[PDB]
Amino acid sequence: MPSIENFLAYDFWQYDVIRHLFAFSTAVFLAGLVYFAMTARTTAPNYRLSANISAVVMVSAALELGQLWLLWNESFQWAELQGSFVPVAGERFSNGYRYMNWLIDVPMLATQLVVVCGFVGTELRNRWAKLTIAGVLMILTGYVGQYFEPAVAGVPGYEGAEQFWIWGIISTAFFVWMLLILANAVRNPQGAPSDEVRSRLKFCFWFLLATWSIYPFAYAMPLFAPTADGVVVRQVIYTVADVSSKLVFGVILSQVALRRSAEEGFEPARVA
Ligand SMILES: CCCCCCCCCCCCCCCCCCCC
Repeated sequence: MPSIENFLAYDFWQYDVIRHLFAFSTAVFLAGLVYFAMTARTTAPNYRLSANISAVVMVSAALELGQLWLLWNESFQWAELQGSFVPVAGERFSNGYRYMNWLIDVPMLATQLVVVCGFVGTELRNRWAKLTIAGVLMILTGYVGQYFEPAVAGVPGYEGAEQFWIWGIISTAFFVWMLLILANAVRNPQGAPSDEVRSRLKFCFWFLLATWSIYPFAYAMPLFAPTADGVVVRQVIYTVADVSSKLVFGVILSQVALRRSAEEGFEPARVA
């Protein structure tokens, strides 16, 4: 179904800002690829998977925001007499498109935290399995919910506003399940981590919780019946969430993985 973005006209500034958010984000994630490539070589073999997962998330995210950039350009047309970008008939832009690549991002971001906690073999795979089940169900139920956001925003001729709350609350339950799995992981790190590593692992959990929590906030923006300006704010919120949850989290986690590597006597990690 059409997202709230589809029912508004945008002045040049509003349209161009949002276009730049998508382009800039794509470029930043691609650049992140270089950092994770370099950091992988200095990480111990037992923690290198985390850096590799960050690379997978950067490519997933680049394609996410790349697609939003293309859909944004294709879904609106300059109307010279109005001096505004107006929605094209038969072309629907939706943030809902981002949900598909979340199927990669969410389980992977969760799993890489578990990897740096130092879980291996069956214990790692059990947690990956549970995080993938919870994560996929969170995203699918969320997707059903956001399908009805036009009705929530009071866009005339749209119904099913209750679906937004039903499936939103269901999705939130799956989110909490994921957070409880991860809380358990960071509370019970494997090996003999320093007090510094234990504290930094908990930091990583709470940073994931904080940045992930922005996504339900962006989900809820239709409640505020936004104008074009509110849509700009919503896409800024998503950009902060995307860059913080994927790249900044990735960098912070990579530094904990390097510390664990150094503590365990991996020389290239000590040198770095
Ligand atoms: C110290 C190691 C040497 C430096 C490595 C840095 C090289 C860059 C990272 C490698 C990634 C290149 C793979 C290209 C695929 C990108 C996908 C494009 C999506 C649109």
